[PDB]
Amino acid sequence: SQIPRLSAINDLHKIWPTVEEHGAAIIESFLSLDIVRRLNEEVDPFVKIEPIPAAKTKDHPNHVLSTTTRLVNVLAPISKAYREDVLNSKVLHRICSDAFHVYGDYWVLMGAVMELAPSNPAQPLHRDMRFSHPIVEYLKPDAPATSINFLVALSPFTAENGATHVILGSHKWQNLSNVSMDATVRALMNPGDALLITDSTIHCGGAETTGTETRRLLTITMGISQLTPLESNLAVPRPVIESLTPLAQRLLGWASQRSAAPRDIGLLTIRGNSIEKTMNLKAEQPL
Ligand SMILES: CN1C(=O)c2ccccc2NC(=O)[C@H]1Cc1ccccc1
Ligand SMILES: O=C(O)CCC(=O)C(=O)O
Ligand SMILES: [Fe+3]
Repeated sequence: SQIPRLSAINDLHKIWPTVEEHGAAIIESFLSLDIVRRLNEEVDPFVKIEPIPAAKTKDHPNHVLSTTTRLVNVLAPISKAYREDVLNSKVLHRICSDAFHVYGDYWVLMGAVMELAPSNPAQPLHRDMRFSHPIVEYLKPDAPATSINFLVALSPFTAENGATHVILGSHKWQNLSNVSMDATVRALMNPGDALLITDSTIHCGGAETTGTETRRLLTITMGISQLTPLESNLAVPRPVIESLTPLAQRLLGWASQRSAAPRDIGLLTIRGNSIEKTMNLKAEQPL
């Protein structure tokens, strides 16, 4: 029983309901091949100079990822394609406003390119967020998902090169005795396709068995604005921020945020006024 594959345009309204039901879905052509090309070109060197996740020079080493994983986040200052095309993706936002309407505004918890070296082993089956947001474990099991993860293929995902594994329905599992690779299916994707899961979906990167291919993805963890992002844009240069749309600015923490509470008093406000209003933050200004 395989992962449901949906069209990004034809099937748009069906994507989140599918994920909310089965815990994963494949969005075909989530990003056009042109945007994939530009993303790749724009991140390439930063991937090449990224060290091992737990590198001794980092003051927040990542000990969980394998030393053959490279992860580069805070993509806005690196990539025009990301901060213009990806952050304003209309598919991304209809899915996110579908999934999060119960909670209110959403933003990027983390936008990151992961490239896995040849023969990178499968990851352990996991739920995301358990090394950053322990509060999530304390949610009632039927609480609506507070973050979701777009795993976007920047190169081909094949069974042989390590395409991600998911366990269908595992986002509703409380008893974990059922957990094992036996229960998984694969996300077979062309570049630009995206695998979409929730923070409860049990999944892992697969084993790279060709010993040659280098697999690369863009993982966009979108979450309610009530949860703190894994990454900071505080250091992104103001001229970059002001080149963006207001929507993009909000997604990066450069705007105030709102809950869905009918009388919402808002998040990250300043004496009752927004960040952008207070700071007179320009938008969509070219560089
Ligand atoms: C540790 N870890 C990340 O680094 C990560 C990377 C990209 C996007 C999300 C993300 N979030 C996480 O919670 C996890 C995923 C994980 C990976 C291997 C083993 C166990 C868990
Ligand atoms: O490598 C993959 O395909 C998935 C990686 C993943 O799920 C994670 O890093 O949390
Ligand atoms: Fe993961």
